Order: sequence, then C-alpha cells, then structure tokens
Amino acid sequence: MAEQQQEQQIRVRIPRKEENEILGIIEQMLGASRVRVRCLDGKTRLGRIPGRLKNRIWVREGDVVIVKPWEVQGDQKCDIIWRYTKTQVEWLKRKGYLDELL
Repeated sequence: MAEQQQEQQIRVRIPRKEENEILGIIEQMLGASRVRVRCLDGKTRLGRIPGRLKNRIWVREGDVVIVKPWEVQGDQKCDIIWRYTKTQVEWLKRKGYLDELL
C-alpha cells in the first residue's frame, strides 16, 4: 500500500527454504572476519560473512542477524546477514514471542 521514491521496504518473505532457517543475534567487538551467534528455532552457531559484508558490517555489540545451518554435531556453523532492526529479523523475532505466549 505504498509506492513512492525513497521508501523503506520490509524486504521480508525470502525465497529458498528447503529445511527452513534459524534466527539469532550476533556479538563480536574484536572483528576477526568471524562472529558468534545464539539463535531461536533451537540453534547455536558461529556466523560467517562474505568479504563485501566483512568490511561493511563493522558490528560493535548487540546486532540481529539471520543464520543458515551448517552440518549438525554438538555445534552448527551458520552463514549470517547483519542488520540493526529492520523487518526481516523483526518478523522472525515476533514469531518467537507468539510461540511462547500471546
């Protein structure tokens, strides 16, 4: 219900989802091309970013990210996307509260 120049889109509803994805928040101040994420949808993984995002994320401490699952074992690897409050992570987070209560 909005089509004008300079508009913030939700960017939600992402395609490609054979086994669904997990949602976690990233943390890391050192900055060694890798970060640590904790996620809902039952997952705990180390998140990695591409060279372009690596020099464009500059995460300080307390950011939200979407993660991909890597193998299983007693710890999973994940491919993460960094963003500070937008709509995609807000959607999955709202779903977490819905499942818990409400």
